Amino acid sequence: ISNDIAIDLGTANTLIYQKGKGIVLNEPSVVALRNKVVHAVGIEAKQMLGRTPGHMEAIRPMRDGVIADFEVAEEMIKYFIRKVHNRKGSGNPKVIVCVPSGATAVERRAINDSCLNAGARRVGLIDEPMAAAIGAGLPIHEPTGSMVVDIGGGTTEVAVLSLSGIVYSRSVRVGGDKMDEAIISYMRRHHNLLIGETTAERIKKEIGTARAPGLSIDVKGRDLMQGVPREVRISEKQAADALAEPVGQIVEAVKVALEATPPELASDIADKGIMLTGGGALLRGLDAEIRDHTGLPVTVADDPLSCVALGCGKVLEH
Ligand SMILES: Nc1ncnc2c1ncn2[C@@H]1O[C@H](COP(=O)(O)OP(=O)(O)NP(=O)(O)O)[C@@H](O)[C@H]1O
Ligand SMILES: N=C(N)SCc1ccc(Cl)cc1
Ligand SMILES: [Mg+2]
Repeated sequence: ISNDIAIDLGTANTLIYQKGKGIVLNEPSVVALRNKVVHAVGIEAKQMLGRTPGHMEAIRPMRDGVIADFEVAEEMIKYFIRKVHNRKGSGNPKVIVCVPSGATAVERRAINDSCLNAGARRVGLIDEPMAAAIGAGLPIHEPTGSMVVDIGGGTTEVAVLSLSGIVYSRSVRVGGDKMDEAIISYMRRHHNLLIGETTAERIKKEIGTARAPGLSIDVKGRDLMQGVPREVRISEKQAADALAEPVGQIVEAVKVALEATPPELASDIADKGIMLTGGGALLRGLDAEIRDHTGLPVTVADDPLSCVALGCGKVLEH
């Protein structure tokens, strides 16, 4: 049995693929500190967001394709590696870490050292868009242009790939987080109601959509003037309005990617289509929106949230 693992350190979720097993951990990238000291990591910690008492704090070491808090991140990483380490397993843990293309050497050097103090002896790195493409099952080894769009929590990465390499690759600070922000702003600018990020993220999943039809839900927030709990009903349409901008910035980046794609490679993409991954790819109607604005066929990968991890794992086994 092996202790070799691949890690996808996301702003929102962290996944770990273990050689021989598969994906063996899937927990939010949240750490809870009590007055500091590591109190809870992952699933527990996330449930505390916007609900912590005065002597506690719920943190996301990564926010927007970066590591805003390095020390808390190191603990998170260490905890997850610790949590999945198999004492009956071999040593010399080989560790592949997924990393964005907009990744500074500062962020890399830290990621690396963090694994070494966690028990890693060797540490390899792999590009997120590559890991995503592989996980989604694209023929990134063949002589054909394959375009992948990994919409995550803090960033979206659009990349064209072929011959085991990257033809084009760009990262934009837009994703789920900003999609949540947009909903929070909409509720504030149109219903004078303040809502939390948890409530926002739930609205996104329950009625969020890139395009209006309709369907509706009840939002539990607070009225700004009299500062007391109130709830307003919101519709699929209203939801689309809130999300128009962040959705638009995704579509744009997808176009910019194409304009920068040589004619031959661009055709291969129009044949099979564009592949969306990441949790942001689960936003209803997003694939359809991109499809319309680009004219190209769009397909949502299977288990979008796991593509990067599964792509990293495939490499770990070869
Ligand atoms: N059904 C859904 N509809 C809309 N958004 C969703 C849905 N499910 C998950 N998300 C969002 O997907 C985002 C995280 O997806 P994820 O692919 O895990 O990104 P990440 O890898 O964790 N972080 P990063 O890649 O660095 O941007 C979160 O913002 C979620 O809110
Ligand atoms: N998974 C992503 N592409 S965003 C978070 C991140 C992960 C690693 C490093 Cl070094 C920086 C930011
Ligand atoms: Mg990601």
